[PDB]
Amino acid sequence: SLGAKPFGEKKFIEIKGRRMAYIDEGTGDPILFQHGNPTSSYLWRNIMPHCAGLGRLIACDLIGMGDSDKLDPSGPERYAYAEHRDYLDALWEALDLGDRVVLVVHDWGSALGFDWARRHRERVQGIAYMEAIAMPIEWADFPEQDRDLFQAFRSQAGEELVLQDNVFVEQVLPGLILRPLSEAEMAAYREPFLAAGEARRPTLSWPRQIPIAGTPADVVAIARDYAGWLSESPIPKLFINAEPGALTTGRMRDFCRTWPNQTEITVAGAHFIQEDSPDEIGAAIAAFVRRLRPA
Ligand SMILES: [Br-]
Ligand SMILES: [Br-]
Ligand SMILES: [Mg+2]
Ligand SMILES: [Mg+2]
Ligand SMILES: [Mg+2]
Repeated sequence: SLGAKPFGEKKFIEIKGRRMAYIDEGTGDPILFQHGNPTSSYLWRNIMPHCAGLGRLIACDLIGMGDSDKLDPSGPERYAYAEHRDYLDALWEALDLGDRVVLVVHDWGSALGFDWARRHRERVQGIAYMEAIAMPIEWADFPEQDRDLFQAFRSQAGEELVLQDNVFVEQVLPGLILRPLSEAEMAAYREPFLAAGEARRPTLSWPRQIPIAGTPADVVAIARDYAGWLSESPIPKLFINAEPGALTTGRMRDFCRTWPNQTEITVAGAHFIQEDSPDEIGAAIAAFVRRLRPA
């Protein structure tokens, strides 16, 4: 169902001097849920219950996000993709996941998840994805309604828009959920970014990392790598499509529909679809996991 209550309490692990937070409930092979920008593990709160009894349910908060520690010094060079991967790879190793991991990913969580699967293919039992960064794109592929704002985040205007005005959290997030959020839900997303300044840097560094029109070249190369691999991988996949959707539409959606060994369902939503159709999403992930883990 819908609801504002988190799925569980946060557990903490020390990673490279910083404490990272994650939800970890149940037992069995992992079903790893990874949020993107400007969210946290909270994004999956109404989806994880659907997998009760199917495995160890885990949802990690990326560095500087959710209840994971902020990095200091922080500035324009902090929280780039590579730095996030460095912290997340270490946390996932620390969690002792074994080799039958089912990844459930969204947004930057999909870029990080796809990248890790390419690099640990024998340990991935299945991949469920939605509103993902499935390949490098062009501005023409970006949702029309937010094109100017994302170009502004990528310009020097980004610091005022995000560090001072907190626009990713206050405008983009609610703007890409079809239903109105309650104060408790909005408070849960605002919490890590309440303080003006560098505390909000992760929500500004992330849009500056999207592989668009070949820039930044390093992330474009990384996405090109996992896109090519996923398109040829026999790993079971579940494509949770959205209507109207946002990022995984047009060319990117056509590309994803070519991936092999894939099941598809479509749910109502824009970008943060977990807030609009959690039960339909959770039920399909549960059906997928039951096929992968015949009891
Ligand atoms: Br972003
Ligand atoms: Br570049
Ligand atoms: Mg500490
Ligand atoms: Mg905090
Ligand atoms: Mg389009």
